Amino acid sequence: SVAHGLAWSYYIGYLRLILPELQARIRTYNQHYLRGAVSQRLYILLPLDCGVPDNLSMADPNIRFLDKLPQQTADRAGIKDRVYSNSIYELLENGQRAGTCVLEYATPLQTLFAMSQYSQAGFSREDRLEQAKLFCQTLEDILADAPESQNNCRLIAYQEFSLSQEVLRHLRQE
Amino acid sequence: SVAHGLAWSYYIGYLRLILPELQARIRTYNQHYNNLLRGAVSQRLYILLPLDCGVPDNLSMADPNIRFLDKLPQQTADRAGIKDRVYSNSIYELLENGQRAGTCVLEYATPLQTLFAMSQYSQAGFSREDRLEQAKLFCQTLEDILADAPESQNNCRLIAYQEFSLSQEVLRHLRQE
Ligand SMILES: COc1cc2sc(C(=O)CCC(=O)O)cc2cc1OCCCOc1cc2sc(C(=O)CCC(=O)O)cc2cc1OC
Repeated sequence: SVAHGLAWSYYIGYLRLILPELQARIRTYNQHYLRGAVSQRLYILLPLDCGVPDNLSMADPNIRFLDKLPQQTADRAGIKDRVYSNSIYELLENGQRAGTCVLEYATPLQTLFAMSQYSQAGFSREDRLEQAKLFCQTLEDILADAPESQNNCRLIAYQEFSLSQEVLRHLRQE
Repeated sequence: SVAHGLAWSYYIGYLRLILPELQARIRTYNQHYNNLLRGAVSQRLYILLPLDCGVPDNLSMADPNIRFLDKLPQQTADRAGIKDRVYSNSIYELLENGQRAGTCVLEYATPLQTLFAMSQYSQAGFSREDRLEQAKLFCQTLEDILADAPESQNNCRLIAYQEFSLSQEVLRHLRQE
């Protein structure tokens, strides 16, 4: 139930607010500059081990930062012009650019990791994998009822390895 | 359980990352961006915790005595693959009988809106009548976590309430310091 609430909050508090505006941001980026073009959809990394690093090129050198997408702003809960920033990455395969996409980790998975570390959270490391799977499954179930959000994102769940090959397999499915 | 996880995530995923850098941003605003003739913006993030889980996006709509003054200088950090993820926060003037009674950084705890949404959607398996108990649990859990994070606890103030003057609610907390 910790993961059930986290998935509902990740959707209500974030995905619901950025995914309807994402297509236009990507088109605007591609207009100023097929595979050369940044692919559509937010690619969401879901490591079931709940390991969320801040730098992607550290996780896999074949994932290289290209540019920041133009930021989205909106008045949110008293924050005037709350800023939504997203990053574009190149995916390399044997020294060649094989794909370009908007990529990030689902940050609530780091909450599961931290809760399993802190005694006061009353959350055991033995329950973390089941909770990570439930977070992913709940997010999939919600997105199945939100067509605008579902078509604007791709869920990349995995257990450990090549992170770029994991992303490319999803990118090549289209 | 839903609210227990939401409070832990609001701390781990947000407060833990902005509260250690807040003091410096307020001091910078006061030294270089604040109107020369104005009083200093108070320290600490004032977090609104409406137990009814009603989270509007515009504060002057909730109470006309809460007026937007300026945005604090933004904080940036590489976060989970987002290069220079931006943290923006807003400064408000609190009016009492037409005049300035206080100036502070203010916002709603957005996870409370998740409780409201879940109580509405059938697929969330969260009964309409469960909202208040979960809102109270969110606030209590957040208070418990902050009691173990010294810097963070000193960089924020929790404003929990049931409905009314929202500006008077904030001023009572501002004046306690
Ligand atoms: C209100 O609920 C959420 C809001 C956001 S905003 C967000 C991002 O902007 C993605 C990048 C990041 O985590 O910095 C993720 C989430 C997840 C949310 O739900 C997960 C459960 C609650 O935990 C968090 C609460 C907040 S509140 C927050 C804010 O930026 C405050 C203003 C706002 O919500 O727009 C970030 C988080 C991040 C959280 O977990 C990662």
